[PDB]
Amino acid sequence: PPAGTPWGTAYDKAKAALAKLNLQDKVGIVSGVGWNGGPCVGNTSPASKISYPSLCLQDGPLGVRYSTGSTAFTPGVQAASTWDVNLIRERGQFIGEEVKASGIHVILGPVAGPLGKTPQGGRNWEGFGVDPYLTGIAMGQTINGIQSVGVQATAKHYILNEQELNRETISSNPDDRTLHELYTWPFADAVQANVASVMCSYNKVNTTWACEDQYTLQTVLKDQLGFPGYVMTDWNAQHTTVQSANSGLDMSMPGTDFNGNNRLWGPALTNAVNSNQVPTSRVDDMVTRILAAWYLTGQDQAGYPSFNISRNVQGNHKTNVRAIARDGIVLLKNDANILPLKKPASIAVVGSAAIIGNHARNSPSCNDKGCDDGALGMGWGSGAVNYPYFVAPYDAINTRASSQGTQVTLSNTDNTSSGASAARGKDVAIVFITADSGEGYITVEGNAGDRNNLDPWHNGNALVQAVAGANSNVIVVVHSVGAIILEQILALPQVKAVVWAGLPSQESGNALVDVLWGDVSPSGKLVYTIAKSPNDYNTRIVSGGSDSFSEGLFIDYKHFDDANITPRYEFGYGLSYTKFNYSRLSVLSTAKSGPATGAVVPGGPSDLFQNVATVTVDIANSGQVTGAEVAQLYITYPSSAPRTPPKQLRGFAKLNLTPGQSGTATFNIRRRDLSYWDTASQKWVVPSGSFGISVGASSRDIRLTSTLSVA
Ligand SMILES: *[C@@H]1O[C@H](CO)[C@@H](O[C@@H]2O[C@H](CO)[C@@H](O[C@@H]3O[C@H](CO[C@H]4O[C@H](CO[C@H]5O[C@H](CO)[C@@H](O)[C@H](O)[C@@H]5O)[C@@H](O)[C@H](O[C@H]5O[C@H](CO)[C@@H](O)[C@H](O)[C@@H]5O)[C@@H]4O)[C@@H](O)[C@H](O[C@H]4O[C@H](CO)[C@@H](O)[C@H](O)[C@@H]4O[C@H]4O[C@H](CO)[C@@H](O)[C@H](O)[C@@H]4O)[C@@H]3O)[C@H](O)[C@H]2NC(C)=O)[C@H](O)[C@H]1NC(C)=O
Ligand SMILES: *[C@@H]1O[C@H](CO)[C@@H](O)[C@H](O)[C@H]1NC(C)=O
Ligand SMILES: OC[C@H]1O[C@@H](O)[C@H](O)[C@@H](O)[C@@H]1O
Repeated sequence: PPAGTPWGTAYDKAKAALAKLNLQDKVGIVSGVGWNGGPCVGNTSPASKISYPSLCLQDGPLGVRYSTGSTAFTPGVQAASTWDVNLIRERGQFIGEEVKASGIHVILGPVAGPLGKTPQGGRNWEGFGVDPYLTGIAMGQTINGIQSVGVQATAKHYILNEQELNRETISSNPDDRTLHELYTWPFADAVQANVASVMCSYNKVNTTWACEDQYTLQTVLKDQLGFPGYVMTDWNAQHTTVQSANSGLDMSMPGTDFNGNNRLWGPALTNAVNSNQVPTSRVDDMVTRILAAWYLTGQDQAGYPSFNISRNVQGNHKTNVRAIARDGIVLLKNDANILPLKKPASIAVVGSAAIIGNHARNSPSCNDKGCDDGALGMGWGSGAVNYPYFVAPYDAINTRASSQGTQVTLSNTDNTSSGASAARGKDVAIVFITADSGEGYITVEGNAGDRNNLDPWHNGNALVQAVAGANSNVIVVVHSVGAIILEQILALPQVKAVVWAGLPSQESGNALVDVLWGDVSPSGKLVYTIAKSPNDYNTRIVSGGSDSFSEGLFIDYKHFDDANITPRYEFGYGLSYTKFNYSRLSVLSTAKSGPATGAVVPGGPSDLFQNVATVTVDIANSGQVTGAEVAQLYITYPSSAPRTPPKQLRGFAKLNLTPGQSGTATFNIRRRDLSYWDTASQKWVVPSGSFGISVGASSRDIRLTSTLSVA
């Protein structure tokens, strides 16, 4: 790592601190005390000689876990659905503040793995959607936000943990280009934003456990992407004392298995070094990397608060949760201006997802959010936290509707008769369906982490059907961990509006009325494809020992485009209460063909992240109300290049505009954004020829097109 740069400075302090330490101090730095051995989710032994504390590591990606005075931030997937980097950075900042104040050094997040290739994947919601570019930017933005507050971030999970089923035994075996150009891409962005830490995943990669694999840890992440920080195991994801240490692993978390066995480091590592099974330079390096993180985030300095998880650290962070839950809502359908609602006489609200249930209550049965009872705000597993409060859709609708004279009828179960009765007669009927998933150690309603199917939960399809048979103007509201097939719902001519609310967390109700009554126009867009049929997707949750990743670069919309399948709603699709005009598309480039030539800095060869071209378009609010548009750039590579997905998202801007108001969206093209991983030459290459430039409101709603040349 070069000097003058943040990492370089930290390594100097890290090398200097290493001198004062014995082997006993070193292995205590790298060895977890055990499963629940300390007061945090993770803990290591302190080194008092350098005033290095017992390192406190905690879940997770959306806030402080097991805390009684904490904010439950929206899942990453909601943040990405805003398409708003400012809200994304803020979210990471706000998480970081609560982590410092609660006395935790390392937050175990955010998530780039799984990327999310299979809609049934139980953990995708924790991430940033299916596109490596968007997810990449969001990793960058989030990590800056988190670490600028003085807390350590963890890029997670490295790598290819794209399903929950047999995650601890299944092998992920993609070809080299798929590995570099798709799944690693977002991880580069993380390394480049100077991420403190990287978590290696539970799965195997080409038959080798991820936390024991020389090639992914050493050659690719550490060497090729120039990651100066440290790699920790997922909880009990280490299988060896010796092999893991030599491969590139830096930290054994949490130290033991749940029963307190399989202690492969610590005393065993003290043995291994003595026999020179593990050299000394290797153990020095781990401790270097670990301490350099502690120095990068300035956690040595001043009075870092002590671990107190009952501290009220919320503040006014709910504003970020409000904004993201609200601006992350996608409007899928809206016929005959049914929406926004403008003071109707009566409203029917139908569904168990409409009201407070066990999920929103932090119920003792519903541990780790391991249930889909009542209103839904997130998935389950390690990436869930407790709700400090929860605003149920019904309650927020009730207050607002009542205030303006509207009467409300509630049918708060999923019963079809009650649903239809409540609907019949009323001016509109709003019905609430869900779908849930999570980490694959909790089975909820038969779903062992990953979803069994892509249908609504609790017979949501029948409920919509029942209500539609009793009312002409139906609004369907979905809160979901991922794509749900919507063809049955859409077949009902009575269904006039669908609202893809996503995962809103604690501010569910408010965000929704924000959009429903049109205090804000919806501006969210999809970060994954909603298909007409489950069959149209090209990936499966794999039940055998191996996923060959043979689909390669072609996942979600890249498959849909290439095979010419028409989705119901495409990636980057989203409606608005107003509309927008695109004009004056311009393209400027100085990009040159050939391999990346810069030396390796955090993120890879130095030129890869530097801008080489710029694309411009003017967006004008041609509607009658204020609203934000997410203008998107898609790139088609030249015909000289190998088989590459036809369109590839390479930029996005969001512009908020009053009626008649115009603005310029600017897309900065980094070198990588025109590159592909040439496997033969083992380098990132920009191809020569003519690139296609597609600019529009989605991956499919292209409005203007042009070209970009390479010599
Ligand atoms: C899981 O396993 C898979 C499968 O192994 C992993 O992918 C593999 O990753 C490694 C890197 O670790 C790559 O190795 C590199 O290979 C290139 C050459 O690549 C070409 O040949 C490949 C093998 O071809 C054999 O088989 C064909 C028939 O199929 C026969 O005709 C041949 O005779 C061979 O027997 C072939 O697989 C490649 O095709 C792939 O890529 C092309 C596009 O390039 C696609 O069209 C295909 O679809 C396909 O995916 C390809 O044609 C070597 O050049 C590399 O060695 C160089 O670089 C090293 C590092 O710098 C260095 O040590 C060497 O010295 C060497 O450098 C030499 O060359 C330089 C540049 O030319 C010179 O500058 C220098 O002077 C020197 O002379 C390297 O060995 C594999 O290609 C790759 N395989 C695939 C299929 O992708 C995957 O990573 C694993 N996944 C995990 C762990 O998650
Ligand atoms: C933890 O925080 C609470 C504030 O609610 C305080 O009463 C208590 O003293 C703190 N305990 C420790 C050990 O810091
Ligand atoms: O709770 C600590 C860890 O638990 C594991 O089961 C999960 O896979 C990780 O995402 C999490 O960080």
